[PDB]
Amino acid sequence: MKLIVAIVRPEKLNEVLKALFQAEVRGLTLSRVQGHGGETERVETYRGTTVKMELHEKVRLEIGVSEPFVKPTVEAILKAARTGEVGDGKIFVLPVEKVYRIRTGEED
Amino acid sequence: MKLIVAIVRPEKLNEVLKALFQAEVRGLTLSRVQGHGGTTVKMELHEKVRLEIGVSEPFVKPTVEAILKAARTGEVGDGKIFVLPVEKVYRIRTGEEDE
Amino acid sequence: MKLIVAIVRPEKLNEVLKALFQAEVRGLTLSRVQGHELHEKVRLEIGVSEPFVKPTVEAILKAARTGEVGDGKIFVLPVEKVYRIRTGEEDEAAVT
Repeated sequence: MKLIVAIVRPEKLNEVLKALFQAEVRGLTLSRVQGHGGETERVETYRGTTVKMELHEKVRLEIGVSEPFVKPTVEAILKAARTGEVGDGKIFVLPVEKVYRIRTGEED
Repeated sequence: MKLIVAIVRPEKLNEVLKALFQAEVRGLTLSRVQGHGGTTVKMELHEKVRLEIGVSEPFVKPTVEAILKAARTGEVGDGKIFVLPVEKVYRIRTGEEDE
Repeated sequence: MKLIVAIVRPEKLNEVLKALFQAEVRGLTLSRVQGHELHEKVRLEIGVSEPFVKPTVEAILKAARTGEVGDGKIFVLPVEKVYRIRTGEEDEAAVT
């Protein structure tokens, strides 16, 4: 299956989890990180020009999803997360060799 | 190579760490993430320690087994392990590739 | 499109963010982690397209090496797809 990793605004988090519950995607982890979207060129007297790179509070979700659920998950997220402004986040779909459920001690 | 992402109970982090070392495993990196989705406790998020071992093909099963052994408790919320492909892993200090 | 996950020293964070800025990276996330007896480290995650992978690993290696143990590691992973949330556009359209 696949491992999805999405960076979403913090204020947009519940809107995302609500969307994910509706999509039937129960079971994921999250944590805050710091992300980057845009900059601003700054010219000055001392050492003139300097490029300001801004980092923002963001939430990284890491859902593991079966193939039939990649499109639903991504869609649910793009929609639940979109704002239209700079810094809305990003989604990555990654290859997952195996996924063991520590409990049972098996896969699935 | 492979990158093993282990999501375990903070309570079992120590055993998993002991099991992974008696199994010759370093380079490991970890952090805190939270799970979602006579008395009772109940929260929306559950504390988990997220391990992250980059490993060689030989020790992929040793790592995964050491972890599955040190983390299983039979209770829901035990966590999971993702074995993920890795195309090329470099060591910043010396600049290597298969280690 | 690849996913580059790099673990670097706190003290060498800015030097890399600088090097990545020059590598033409325009999107990346970072968080604090502990390497391993635990040590303080910064975990960076940049999604980059093929043309820039080789160049980005180099910019990091140069920028994060001090010689001592614990400089960190750089992993390169396969990415199925990348979506810029703001626009919904895939991969390259979701980079730079």
